[PDB]
Amino acid sequence: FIVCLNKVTKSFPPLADRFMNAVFFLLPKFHGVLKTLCLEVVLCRVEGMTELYFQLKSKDFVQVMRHRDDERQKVCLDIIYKMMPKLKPVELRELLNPVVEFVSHPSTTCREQMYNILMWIHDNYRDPESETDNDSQEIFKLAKDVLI
Repeated sequence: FIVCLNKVTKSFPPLADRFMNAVFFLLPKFHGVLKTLCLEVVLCRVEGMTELYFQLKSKDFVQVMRHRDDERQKVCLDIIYKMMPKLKPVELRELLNPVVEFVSHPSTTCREQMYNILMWIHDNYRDPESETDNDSQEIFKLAKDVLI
């Protein structure tokens, strides 16, 4: 029933409260499967989401993500990592790490998003040697390993 709820839902509202609550807990259980409701309804959720759910994202998403040996199934997770604004502390850094980590393996379809998101937020954090901090700079260097 919930798969119907999002399969309809994708087109129009993403109304945070009404389904977001439901799929929040419901879609993990069937995510225990990786087909159908995970595969599909998990995606329709996270994309419809946007800025809400960033919290359960910052930990639950790293619980899954690697879970997606299917990168195509994981495109929702490349698009999901539009949390470039949020999760500013160590979480953003660590979450950046398996992104780079899964592309040293797959096809190339996920590379488009991997790259571009790294390009916008790294290019946006990119100052000419001006720096910021000692913990986010290690990020920035890693990102150099990436783009390079």
